[PDB]
Amino acid sequence: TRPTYTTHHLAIPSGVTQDEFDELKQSVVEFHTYQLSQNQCSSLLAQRIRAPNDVVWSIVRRFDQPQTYKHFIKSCSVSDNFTMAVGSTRDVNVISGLPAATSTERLDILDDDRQVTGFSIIGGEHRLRNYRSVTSVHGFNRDGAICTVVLESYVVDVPEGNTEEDTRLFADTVVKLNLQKLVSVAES
Amino acid sequence: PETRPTYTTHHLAIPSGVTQDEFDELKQSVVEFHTYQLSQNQCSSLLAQRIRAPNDVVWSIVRRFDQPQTYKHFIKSCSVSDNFTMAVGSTRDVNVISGLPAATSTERLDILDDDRQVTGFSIIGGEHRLRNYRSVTSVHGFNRDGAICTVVLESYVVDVPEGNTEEDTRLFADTVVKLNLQKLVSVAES
Repeated sequence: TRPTYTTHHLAIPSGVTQDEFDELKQSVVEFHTYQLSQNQCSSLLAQRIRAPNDVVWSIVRRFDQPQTYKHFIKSCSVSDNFTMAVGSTRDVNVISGLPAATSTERLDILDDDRQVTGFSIIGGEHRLRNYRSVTSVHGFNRDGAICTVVLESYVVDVPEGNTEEDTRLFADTVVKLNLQKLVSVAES
Repeated sequence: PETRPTYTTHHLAIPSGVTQDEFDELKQSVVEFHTYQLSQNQCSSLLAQRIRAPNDVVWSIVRRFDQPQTYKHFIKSCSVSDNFTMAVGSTRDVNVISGLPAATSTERLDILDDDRQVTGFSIIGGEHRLRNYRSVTSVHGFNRDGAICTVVLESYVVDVPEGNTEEDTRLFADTVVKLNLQKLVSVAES
């Protein structure tokens, strides 16, 4: 038997302490829970950042410029009438060593109060069919300075002829590397 | 009339991540070890990375032909034969993480130079993004403010697949090498 929903609040991701995670479990339940079809897989990743959470949020909120904190993006365009609002889209030109491929992504969540955003891939990425992702930002006061934790989760289809392990390993590696780039951009 | 190959000229362009004076010390090594024959369907690049570690330590990491996953991303596993020798001509089978079904890249050791700390390999089967990939890594120690500072140079030549542009192939291969050099920094520095 296979799961029908994720339970990421039960498994501590690498890169956070138990005391940090205890403070984040409610946010994982609220924003990082997915229903699962039998052909889907899902993961939750974390990254500590020595920077104020408002600064980190201003970076990951920039839906039109994902290349600032992600690798393997040649360019990203938005329409001439683009609005920073749920339902708007972006066209991402991905670096893959294959011919030019455009990934159309839709902004799903933009919550400035809780500092949560997310997107869905609606066309053009074949390795990651029906990819959907959520990023949340969390500030901690530690001895007079802000320490930020970013949580990033996704759900995605496992292509036919792939194993779940193969798909998860690929998607997890990309997210981990992108979170490392976010660290370099946000920290001073 | 005998044919006249075209060669790369990476000694003429300072790579990002080294200063003009650092690179000036490395140009001879680039001419000696990082020069490829170049056809119109190929592209080639030279990348650099400064590492705050002794060069013998860095060399012992990049010399480990059977364990590339220690300093490279996107490798699930790497196997060598039950009779493997650490010698030019030996091969390794690299299981690559790509989001495609399982794919093995067979790679051959081309250079293993312990005096100059240079190694290199060629992909001889199984990797289609990088057909006829050939790569060289060299390690260079500098005495800098009382400590050894190391520069690693990594270059490649590769075929551009039909339906790809040169820019796209180079952008992909360069990004992979750059990210791997960052992982090498993480492993070598203490």
